[PDB]
Amino acid sequence: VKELLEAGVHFGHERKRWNPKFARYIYAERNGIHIIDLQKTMEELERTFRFIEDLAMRGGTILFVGTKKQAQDIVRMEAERAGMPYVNQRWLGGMLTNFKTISQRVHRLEELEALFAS
RNA sequence: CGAGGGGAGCCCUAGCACAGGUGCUGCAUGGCCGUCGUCAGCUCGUGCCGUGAGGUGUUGGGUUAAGUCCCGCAACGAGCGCAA
Ligand SMILES: [Mg+2]
Ligand SMILES: [Mg+2]
Ligand SMILES: [Mg+2]
Ligand SMILES: [Mg+2]
Ligand SMILES: [Mg+2]
Repeated sequence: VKELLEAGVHFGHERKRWNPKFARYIYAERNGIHIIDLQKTMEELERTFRFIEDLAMRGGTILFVGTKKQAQDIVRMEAERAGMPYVNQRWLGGMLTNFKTISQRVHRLEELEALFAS
C-alpha cells in the first residue's frame, strides 16, 4: 500500500544534469537514463513520516512550498483541507527573516479587509 | 503764610551711562535669492550578499511627460518629489 505507487513508475527527470551529492542513489544506467532510487526512498520517506508525525502532532504550523509550475494547483487545494499555511506563486524575498514587515503588512490586512463590510 | 521748605513730571547753560560706518568679512552666523530642474530622481526601517566602502529596494521586460504602476526577481515596504 505504502510502497506500490512509489515503485510503479517514478523515474526520469532532468537527466545528465545532476548534483553529485545525489550520486549514492542512482544505481543503473541503460542507454541514457538515471534511475531515482526506490528502497532508499522507502526508508528516508519512512524517516520523514516518523519525523513530521512526532514533530507535528504537538500543533506545529508545518508549512510547505509548491511554487514551481504545477504543484501550485495541488498545494492550493491540499492546503485548505490540510489546515496549514502555504505559498502560491513565488517565495517572498525574506519571508521568515522579514516577518516583522510582512507580519505588519498582515496587520494592515486585518483592517483593510474589514473595509468591505463598512 | 503755595508766588516760603519749593512740586507730581519736565527743562539741561554746559556735562555724564551709552549711542555713532549704505566700510570691509555670508572666507564667523539666522533668514534668504539664483542655479542645474518642472528633467524624475533622492533617502530611510527590516532582511540578505560582501572581511569593506557599498550593492540589493532604485535590476531585467512593457509603456507613459514621469521611481505613474504591472511580471519575474532577496526583496518587502515607507518619506520628499508627477498628481490632489
Ligand atoms: Mg541615488
Ligand atoms: Mg545602489
Ligand atoms: Mg523592479
Ligand atoms: Mg516626466
Ligand atoms: Mg515614487
